[PDB]
Amino acid sequence: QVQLVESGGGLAQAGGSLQLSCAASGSTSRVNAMGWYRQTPGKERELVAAIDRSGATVYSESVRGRFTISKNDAKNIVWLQMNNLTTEDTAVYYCRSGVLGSWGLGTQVTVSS
Amino acid sequence: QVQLVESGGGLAQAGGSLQLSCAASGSTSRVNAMGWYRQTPGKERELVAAIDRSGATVYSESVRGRFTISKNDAKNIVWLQMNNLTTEDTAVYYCRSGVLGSWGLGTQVTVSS
Ligand SMILES: CCC(=O)N(c1ccccc1)C1CCN(CCc2ccccc2)CC1
Ligand SMILES: CCC(=O)N(c1ccccc1)C1CCN(CCc2ccccc2)CC1
Repeated sequence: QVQLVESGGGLAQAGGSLQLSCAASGSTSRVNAMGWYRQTPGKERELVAAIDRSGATVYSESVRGRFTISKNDAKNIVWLQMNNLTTEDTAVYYCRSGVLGSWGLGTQVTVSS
Repeated sequence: QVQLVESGGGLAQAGGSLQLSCAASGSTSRVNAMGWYRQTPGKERELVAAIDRSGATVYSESVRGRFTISKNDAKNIVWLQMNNLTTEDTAVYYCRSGVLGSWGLGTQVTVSS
């Protein structure tokens, strides 16, 4: 019952910037991860950036260093800042929510020397 | 109701390799993402690798290129292959499941020359 609304798309010139926004509404209290995906012409949809509740972020290799994901927790908004755009960035961009579950008990790894 | 069990931790020699496994049980039909996390002594727990149902993977900067996450869908197992271990990798490692939701309608971005 999460609802996601993406905005900010449009036309850019190569070397330009855009900022996308994703507004979540509905019952969002359990949502503790958010992601931006893109579908370039002809290709599989791919994760380009994600952010979790602790503020940790991860990016795909194709956008790492150029794109930045950030969030406004008080308004349930997630942003995608896209810098140094290329024609290879042309795509439909999608927002997606996630509910990350419980952890296991864990396993100790000890590296010596 | 999903239950996760991590195994395969132990003592590794500097520069050695380890393979961790995480077995999921319970009602797993909706689980469409899995992640490995680690908790270095004194520090926040951190994502190090994640995999989704389409086989896409993502890694933290600290492990990208050394660690590989893979899955056996038929047995509900995920694995973390850890190579060239150093003392900086000593930690408790945890598995975590996730349910990723619907996408939004998407927003077109078109970059020209
Ligand atoms: C990692 C993402 C994350 O954890 N969230 C998030 C989700 C989408 C977009 C931005 C952030 C939280 C979801 C729950 N909301 C709280 C409850 C609420 C309800 C209505 C208005 C304001 C707040 C805080 C942020
Ligand atoms: C990216 C993760 C993912 O999508 N999954 C997954 C989850 C945990 C660990 C490995 C993979 C699927 C979850 C549902 N199972 C299906 C049914 C079933 C039941 C009992 C035994 C075997 C299979 C297929 C794999």
